[PDB]
Amino acid sequence: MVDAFLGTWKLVDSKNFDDFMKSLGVGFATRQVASMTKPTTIIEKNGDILTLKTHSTFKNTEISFKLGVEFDETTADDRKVKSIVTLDGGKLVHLQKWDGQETTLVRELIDGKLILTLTHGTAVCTRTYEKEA
Ligand SMILES: CCCCCCCCCCCCCCCC(=O)O
Repeated sequence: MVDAFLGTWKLVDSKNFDDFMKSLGVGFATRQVASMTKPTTIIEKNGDILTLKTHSTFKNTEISFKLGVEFDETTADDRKVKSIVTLDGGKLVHLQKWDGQETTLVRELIDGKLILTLTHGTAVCTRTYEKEA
């Protein structure tokens, strides 16, 4: 039941994204631009394939996956990872693994907003997205 996550979403709040990016070794200049960028995230399904686009003035990504099936991914910061996305407690949980490290990207719906929690190391970033009509 991924249905309430589908659609077009725009970033409206960000907490601790610089901490998260620093933890991943992202360079200062990229952090700097990223801290002023407001992406649009588009989540689409076709049968049990989901496609998740992240669009911005800086970087752009797109992944397609089946829930519960591992896929290769190259992240916006150029990490080559092994990924899996699953529903867990009604949350869309994306786990990335590379070099023995793990990142998680957890999405949930609260009061119609999509809350993305990004964790690497001890860093925890919370980004809030709201629907675009
Ligand atoms: C879409 C522009 C983001 C720019 C950040 C690039 C360097 C850090 C990337 C970290 C992993 C992906 C973070 C996604 C954040 C989000 O979807 O809001």
